Amino acid sequence: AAQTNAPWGLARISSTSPGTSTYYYDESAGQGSCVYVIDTGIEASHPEFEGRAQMVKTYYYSSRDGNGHGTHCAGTVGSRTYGVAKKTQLFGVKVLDDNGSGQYSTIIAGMDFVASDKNNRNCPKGVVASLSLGGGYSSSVNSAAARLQSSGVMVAVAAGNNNADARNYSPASEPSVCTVGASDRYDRRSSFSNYGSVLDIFGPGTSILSTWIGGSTRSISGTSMATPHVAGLAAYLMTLGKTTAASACRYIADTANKGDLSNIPFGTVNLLAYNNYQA
Repeated sequence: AAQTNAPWGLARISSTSPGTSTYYYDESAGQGSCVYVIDTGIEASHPEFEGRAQMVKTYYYSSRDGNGHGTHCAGTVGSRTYGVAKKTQLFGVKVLDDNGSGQYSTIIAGMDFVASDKNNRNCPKGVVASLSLGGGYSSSVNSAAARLQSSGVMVAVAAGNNNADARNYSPASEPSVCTVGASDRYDRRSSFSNYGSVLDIFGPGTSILSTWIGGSTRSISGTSMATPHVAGLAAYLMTLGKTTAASACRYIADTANKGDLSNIPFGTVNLLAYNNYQA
């Protein structure tokens, strides 16, 4: 398939070069795979989701995304126009309130919920998790990301929007999950994007156009906008049968666009997420 006039982030994961605006992908599009979005919630009634999105857990008075952050990220994973895996199943886990904040224990409880709830869902192509959140370092927020990875779910986490080493931030500093940086349309590291030897891949994170609450759309920047690119890509890659949850982050970094990004600090990986699709 080929989506014309797609967002630049989608075309860039199907392009060996920047400056294009066409997204190419196998027509499978993550049919049979599942991606949990552990954020502020997903507006499941958005027409862009085509009834493929639904809220499975909340830790507050409502599972409604009164923020819009989780709705944007879910639209980048698998919506029809702004999504990578346009046929996946989207599950919402609201661990952050409508201000985008939440207690570490609420986040830890959400990661444990996904490692069990995947046995309540039908995902014959595997389970993906996108954690577009983060705070300071915590060995207990790290160990729970590793538990979610060990259960059988690919865990993709934002590197952080601090312009620093992601070693002082969780769960970005967990070595078994997949730490994702951000880039812009000119193949440069986002001025806010974190770096370090813990990063495993870079995704489109600057000026990302996706769904928004109220049935609307908007463009926002952040490493939390490049994680759903990799989370959706893996669901796409697992549906084709190229890789598994445990080896997705190693496969994505093996088929990536090597050495194309500028302003990558020394010792940080220069790899851009690439779907390797040949039409």
